[PDB]
Amino acid sequence: TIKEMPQPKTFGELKNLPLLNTDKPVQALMKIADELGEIFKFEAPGRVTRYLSSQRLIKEACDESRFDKNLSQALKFVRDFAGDGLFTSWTHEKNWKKAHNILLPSFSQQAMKGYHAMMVDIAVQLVQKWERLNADEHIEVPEDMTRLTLDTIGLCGFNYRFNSFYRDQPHPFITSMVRALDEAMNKLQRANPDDPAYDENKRQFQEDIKVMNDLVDKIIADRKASQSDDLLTHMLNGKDPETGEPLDDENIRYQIITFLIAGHETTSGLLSFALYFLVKNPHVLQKAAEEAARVLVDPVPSYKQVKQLKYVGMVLNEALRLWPTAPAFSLYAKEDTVLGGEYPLEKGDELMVLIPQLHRDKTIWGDDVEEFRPERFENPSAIPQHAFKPFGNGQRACIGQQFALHEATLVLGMMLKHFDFEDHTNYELDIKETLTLKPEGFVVKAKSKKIPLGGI
Ligand code: HEM
Ligand SMILES: CCCCCCCCCCCCCCCC(=O)NCC(=O)O
Repeated sequence: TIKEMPQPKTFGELKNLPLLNTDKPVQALMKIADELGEIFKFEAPGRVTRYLSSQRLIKEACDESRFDKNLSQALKFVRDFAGDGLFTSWTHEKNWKKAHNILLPSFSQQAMKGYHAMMVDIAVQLVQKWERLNADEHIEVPEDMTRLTLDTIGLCGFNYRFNSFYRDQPHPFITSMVRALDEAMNKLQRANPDDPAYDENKRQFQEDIKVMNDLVDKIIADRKASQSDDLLTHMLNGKDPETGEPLDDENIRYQIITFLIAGHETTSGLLSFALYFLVKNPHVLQKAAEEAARVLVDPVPSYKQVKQLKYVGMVLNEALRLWPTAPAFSLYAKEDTVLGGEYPLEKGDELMVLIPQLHRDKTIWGDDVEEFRPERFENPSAIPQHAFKPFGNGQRACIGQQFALHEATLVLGMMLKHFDFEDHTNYELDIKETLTLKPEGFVVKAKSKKIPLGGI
């Protein structure tokens, strides 16, 4: 028998919309899920969606024969600048499968081995920056992780140096990207987006989109005036084996913007949360540091050595369990269907997967879901299907998962090998939201173990 779906408090004609009028919407939705359960309806004028938090219902949502990727309102706003790039295209648009086929080779094992040296280049810059700090100084963690991740996707993917470690202020592309993501997030609660009160928001949004595109212009120009075989090489020259066609210029521009953003923001968040959890759990930090010291025996890490940092990998997966940095994904019903044998859906109905909640399902993980325990991932293959989804689902899953994890494992391994870390301010977790999640104001002090770093 069908069941009435729980729903949060309403605001008259605005329904639930005002619940999104907060600078921390995902965290607000997590609290609503804690109060209402595995599923709740969320209505706004002219639209409805249903938020899923349990593995038993999410496993159904992840059945590709019944549901396909949907562009949530957030992705529709991001599409204003990411167009039909891979992250914001519908599965049925020609450019999705075409770009997917052309770019998948850029994330093969062979490609990853080829990216390794450039990843080390930026990682060494991070380690040198910290080695060079004076006794009285400290590290702004998310800031430096963003310097590291943006520079890494820039160099490995486009042979372009953002030179973020040569700047004391965030890189211009970052300032505009963050403002654009913040606008998309703030636009979620706007009942009347065309009210003149938002003209300055619109003007600033166009300005930020222009800055990102001006950068894309530079990357394209520098490649033209430059022999590489990287992500950009495939975007410019690769042919889809199905159609035999290469991407057109417009889509290429969207892919560059897409990869510069998806290719670093969430990885900066991951590294930031991983270091946060490590300093808050001394015993776990000790285990991870022991592995880094034992495994990374050379001046700089080799590809094989990074693959051997098992515990560091577990630490990263546990950080993704608690705070998956792209916290949700959306789906739509391909045909009428019944969810969990109790909730009838009509073709087209939308669902939102609240990843942080899925990852706190006590019926899967046990009651200690709030504890940071990397050991949960000792044998990742044994976790029930669809219980852990920080990288999305099926054919629309993250194309750069291995890239992100290789980069994060390498850098965290080097960090743990070279410094002892101190949470000198007893930092209180404050998670800033820009659709994606990242600690804000997280600072630490790093005391060098004075171990020489090898040449790049
Ligand atoms: C730990 C860091 C990362 C996390 C948590 C993450 C998470 C995700 C998630 C959840 C999706 C699916 C979104 C949806 O269904 O709406 C996704 C898609 C995607 N990600 Fe990642 N990602 C990460 C790093 C990266 C990196 C480093 C790259 C580029 C090298 C990347 C490129 C993409 C692209 C292009 C897609 C769209 C794939 C497609 O639909 O064809 N991601 N990612
Ligand atoms: C071009 C690359 C774009 C990368 C963007 C990555 C961001 C990931 C999205 C995280 C999910 C945001 C969720 C915001 C809260 C919410 O419930 N929104 C509902 C909605 O947008 O319809």
